[PDB]
Amino acid sequence: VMNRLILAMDLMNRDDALRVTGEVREYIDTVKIGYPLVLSEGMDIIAEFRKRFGCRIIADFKVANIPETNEKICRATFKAGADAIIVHGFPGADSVRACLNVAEEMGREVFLLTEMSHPGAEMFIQGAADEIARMGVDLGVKNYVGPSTRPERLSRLREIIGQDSFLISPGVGAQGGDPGETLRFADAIIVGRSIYLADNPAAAAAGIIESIKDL
Amino acid sequence: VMNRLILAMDLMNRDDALRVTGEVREYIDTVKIGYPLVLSEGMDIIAEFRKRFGCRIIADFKVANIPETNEKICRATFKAGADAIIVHGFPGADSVRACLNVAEEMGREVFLLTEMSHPGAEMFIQGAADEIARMGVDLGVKNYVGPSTRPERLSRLREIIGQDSFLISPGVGAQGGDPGETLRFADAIIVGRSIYLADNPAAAAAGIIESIKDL
Repeated sequence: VMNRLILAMDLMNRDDALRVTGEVREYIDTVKIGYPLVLSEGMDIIAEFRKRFGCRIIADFKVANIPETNEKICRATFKAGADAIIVHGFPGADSVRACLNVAEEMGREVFLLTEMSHPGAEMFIQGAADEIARMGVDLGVKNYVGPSTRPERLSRLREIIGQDSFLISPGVGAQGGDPGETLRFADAIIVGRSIYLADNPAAAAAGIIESIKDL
Repeated sequence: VMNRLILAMDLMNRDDALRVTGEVREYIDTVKIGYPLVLSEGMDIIAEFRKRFGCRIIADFKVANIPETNEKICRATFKAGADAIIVHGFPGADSVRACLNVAEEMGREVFLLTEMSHPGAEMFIQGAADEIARMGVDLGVKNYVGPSTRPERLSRLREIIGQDSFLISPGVGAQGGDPGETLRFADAIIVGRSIYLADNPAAAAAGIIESIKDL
């Protein structure tokens, strides 16, 4: 992705989301849109963004339902124009395969979320994350999401998926993660509040990229 | 809930969803709406259903994000008129507490999903489900979701949460679960495809209710 930086656009009203994305567009080319924005303004916001900014859109829906429902959610998400969707691995392989089947039918991609970045991820997810990552490899998943807040876990994830897999990582900035350290293992970093709540989002994005370039 | 039966309305077309829900309204009073319908027709469908059918609406979003994001999703969901939202427990206690805080602020309810009903739930979720249920009790959760497809697990879940907690259960019909057996432990059963893909949804709902009444 451009500058290895993905904007997590979690503002909830269209005017603010459009203003901030437009202000930082010169520094990125991939925007992650999730339920805060889609449930507030509608799924049409995906195609509007894609067209307006000519960026790739990753739908952060972190799908975690039964196979049949996950299928329907993936189909609606790609029909809406998303280039990829993030899917939880903890519900198991059949739930993940349902998403991979729809992505294969629609020419899109699935990102598998393995371990989450917040504190509560240590309770149940962390203990299963290595096995969720290995399930991903066994299913042929090539795109993964791991935590910037725990670089030792991000390193172990990278170890399991290999160097050819693509790995993006949230938790940089607000949650405590560091851009440079995270980029030792991930291919791109996801950044939301550090940029979109900043007084000058473009300056915040530029400052992050400056540290990245130095790597 | 009326007749201990909740309709899972996962059709993706507004006209079909309104037709089927209207046909079975005399047998239920609680409709569960999830992302298949909301992402296809918009969040306004929740208020439309609530008004048109005068039914309670449970949002099956099975939220599984970090705390801050789960807060935003819950806020948007209750602003849309939902009476309750289903939240995954696997991401940990802070993620669940964020949802409980918004429900407290808005006068609504959270249902905690403990073990899922599909085959893949056996890989990672089942091993953590008893603890996820005990975490719910510790957080003061009073509404839970457990699997019709594994009544021995539903019994263990009921054992942990006590008789005062409200327990609803999906996987009846299409997934293989039985109404009567599931109602030995759950307070209400969720039914989707067995009713909404039936040639006569009202007759399908009626036949289920006749088996329930006889318990």
